[PDB]
Amino acid sequence: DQFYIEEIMGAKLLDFREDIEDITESADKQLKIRTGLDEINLYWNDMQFQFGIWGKRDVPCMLNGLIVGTILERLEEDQLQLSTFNSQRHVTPFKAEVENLIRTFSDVNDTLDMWVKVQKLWTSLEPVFTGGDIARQMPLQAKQFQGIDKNWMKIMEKAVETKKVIPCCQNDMLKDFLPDLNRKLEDCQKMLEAYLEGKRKKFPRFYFVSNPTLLKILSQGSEPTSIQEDFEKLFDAITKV
Repeated sequence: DQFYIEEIMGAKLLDFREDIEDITESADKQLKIRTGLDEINLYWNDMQFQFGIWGKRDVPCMLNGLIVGTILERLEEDQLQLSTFNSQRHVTPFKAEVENLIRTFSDVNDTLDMWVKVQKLWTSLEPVFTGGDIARQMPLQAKQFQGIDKNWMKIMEKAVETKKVIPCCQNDMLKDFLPDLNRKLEDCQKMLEAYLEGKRKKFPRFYFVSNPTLLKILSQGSEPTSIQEDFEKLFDAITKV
């Protein structure tokens, strides 16, 4: 990075324009691609973090991302762009950076997915054990659900502490818990069928509805919102009210 115009002509410009040229159009396209990585990094480190909370009705708050469609889709063409660059010949430098970047992106996805799925399971089972009688009548898994409530609240508070979902996913302890919690919640549903049959009896049309969607229907948590997307498969022709 240290000489004078004399020295660059010292190497013959026309004779070595082959080499200098390969580097020149290379370098201009490298400016293009380095921009393509810079600005995407600037945006992707500074992402939106807006989340929708179920409610504050206890000490903790439980939340979901209602923008996650944008996350997923823009992620998809992100990795498309990154592979598109890497496959091309003139992409020498980025390998050290880009792979790490892609790795994080790839990894964060499946962690998020597992997490949100477990949330849905929990988001079905909360109103079940609010009622007194059913909680009394089967104490064992009710206390098992007290345990999962403790662990789940701990996960939520760790996420609250982080303030950013990417370090939140980077935690390693989380990954062990999530699928075991999933399996246990399947066991809890396999306890709850015995009440589902009676609840189905109390109103006819639920016979033409499956189990987990019936749980979702029964965990309204709201007058308008929860059932507004399900009128179709419970009556003939009505869709909005």
